[PDB]
Amino acid sequence: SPDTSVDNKVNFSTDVIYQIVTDRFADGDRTNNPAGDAFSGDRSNLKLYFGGDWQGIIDKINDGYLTGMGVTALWISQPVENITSVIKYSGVNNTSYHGYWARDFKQTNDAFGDFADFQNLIDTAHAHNIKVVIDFAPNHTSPADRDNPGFAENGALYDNGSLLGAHSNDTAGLFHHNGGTDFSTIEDGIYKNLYDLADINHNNNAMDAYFKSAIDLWLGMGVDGIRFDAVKHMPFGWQKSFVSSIYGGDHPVFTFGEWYLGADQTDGDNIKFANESGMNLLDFEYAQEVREVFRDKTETMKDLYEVLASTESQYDYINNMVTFIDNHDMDRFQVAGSGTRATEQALALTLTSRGVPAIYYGTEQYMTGDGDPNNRAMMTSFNTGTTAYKVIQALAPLRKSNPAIAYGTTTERWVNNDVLIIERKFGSSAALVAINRNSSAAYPISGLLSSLPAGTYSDVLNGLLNGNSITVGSGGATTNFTLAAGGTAVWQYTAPETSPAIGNVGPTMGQPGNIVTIDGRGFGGTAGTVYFGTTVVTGSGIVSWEDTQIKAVIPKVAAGKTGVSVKTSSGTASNTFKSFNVLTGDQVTMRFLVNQANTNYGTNVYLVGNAAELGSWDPNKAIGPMYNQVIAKYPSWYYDVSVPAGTKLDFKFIKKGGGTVTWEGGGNHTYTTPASSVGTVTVDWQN
Ligand SMILES: [Ca+2]
Ligand SMILES: [Ca+2]
Repeated sequence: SPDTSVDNKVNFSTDVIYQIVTDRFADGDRTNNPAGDAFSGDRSNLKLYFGGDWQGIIDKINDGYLTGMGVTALWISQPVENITSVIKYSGVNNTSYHGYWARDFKQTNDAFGDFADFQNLIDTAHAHNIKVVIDFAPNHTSPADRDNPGFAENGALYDNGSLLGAHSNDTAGLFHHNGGTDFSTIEDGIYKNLYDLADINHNNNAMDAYFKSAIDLWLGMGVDGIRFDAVKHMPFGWQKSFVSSIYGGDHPVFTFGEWYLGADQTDGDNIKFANESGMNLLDFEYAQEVREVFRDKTETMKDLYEVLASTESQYDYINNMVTFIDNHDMDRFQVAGSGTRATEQALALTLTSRGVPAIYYGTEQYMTGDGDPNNRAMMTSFNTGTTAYKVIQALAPLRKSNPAIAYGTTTERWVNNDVLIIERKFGSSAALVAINRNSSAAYPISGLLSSLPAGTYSDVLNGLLNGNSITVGSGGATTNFTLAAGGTAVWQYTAPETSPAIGNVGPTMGQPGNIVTIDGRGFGGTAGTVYFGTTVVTGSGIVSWEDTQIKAVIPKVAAGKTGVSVKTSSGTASNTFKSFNVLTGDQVTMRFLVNQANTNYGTNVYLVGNAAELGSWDPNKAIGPMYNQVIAKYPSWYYDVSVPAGTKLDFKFIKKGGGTVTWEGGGNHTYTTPASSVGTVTVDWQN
């Protein structure tokens, strides 16, 4: 019922995610272990199955390891049936232990368990107030060789046990046949194969229907979240259409993808994805920077806040960024032979910072290992006594109890090369966090100011990371203190809120009729009003209303970005959740093709149209730069776009380059979209 409930599938910023590589966590059932060349009994080959399964996860929930840590969500390997063949990559036998080589998206990987096992995991987690997130990888099936049907399992796709097709002799046209990508461009990485993985053709409506059917199965079993694999390698438009159908369905859930960024790197396409796909993202800008600051010491605390400020400017849904200090695709945070304070401080920052914190299994056991697959070693121990375990145990529950932590703004109160003091603020609640990364020097903190009410505040960590108590004056001035070497402390104030405050709205995108979840404080007990822009939602439009959460039906309002606000029963107004994307209606994915659109170097073709999904005639929101190498060749251009179903579209193409915009001549192109199917529309550039 409240915002913090395990029942809240759609919003995760009050949660702490624990990321499990299922095969490498705990073998709770040896009877489902693979055997022979596919299994590593002595764990000498990290590319074979070790035997970790869902029973193992269930066991660590029941025996208190996970629950005692204070984690409230598990993010697990893709649960679906994978290939069972052993593949000799680079002189070494490899398996599907990682779950990414699907063969049937409607069946389980029997190494992990059967469907009853999976239901048991869902129910056991939910009973313990833990949400479950699954990897889902609709980009591809499994390895295939163009010139050898006998390689691996030839990327074969089954549908509840019956053959849909394989990569060789792909008679139903389920796969792309453009070779492998060189990752040179996003287009190249989308419509060519990811390494040798048979690449799903989502412009084939058989595949659109198949994957919508598949995900509904898993959501019907009670899955609370989806982590999409390889979002950079599928069309933006197909994924936007895909998640909109989830949001319009019976089980809206939290979704996020992995779009990798290196250290010191920003990517505009990454930002557009997170802001406009309807899907959120792992926060690699955060992750890489925190590693630079604490692990490698290659950036200062001043650099750190600069990144926090810039992400704030870049991303529209800041409370949805999934933060972390490492994961399955990075070198382990802990460097072997190094101290543990770096880990403990990085964890404390992540747990108290904006977004959705995710912790990679074994981080709290200081597990080491550089590169794949060394970063995916078996869980080394279940010792509940490590400092890192205790850090998580102390801080993770604050995400549930202190709305400033879960939802609040972020403010810099103090900075030095080695010292950062951050303040979170939401309504009357606040949290103040101080970190000194220097293990050899303490720092006097003088003249520090805070939004904390006057009083004495003890460290939530109780000095575990050498923190201290503080005294706050009636003007907000913090009495001078010394922040100890390696110091980390958290001071907090939680108040009863009298004025309505919106902390998050999920999903961030929806067509009229979708049910959205509005989380926060001070909504009151009796139903008030919800607003999309100035459009009122009342009575039957209100699904439910309590003080920390409202569920509302998206009204028939004009499509486009708008602000969501509320008004209590006594007429008190709230803040606004900005940039909610109202869709025109149910979506389909449409491939747009334009022919004979020649351009000069530096000029690209874009798509614009009257629908909001087509940028509403705004050349600055034109869709593109369009693609012109793989699916179709220059001077033809193409793009796959999420557009309203059963709807007449008016559109034109434009050429943009060097600050000048040239529009197509003649009248608008017109096209009425399919009612439910993906489709293709092909037109000629009008001179
Ligand atoms: Ca097992
Ligand atoms: Ca692809």
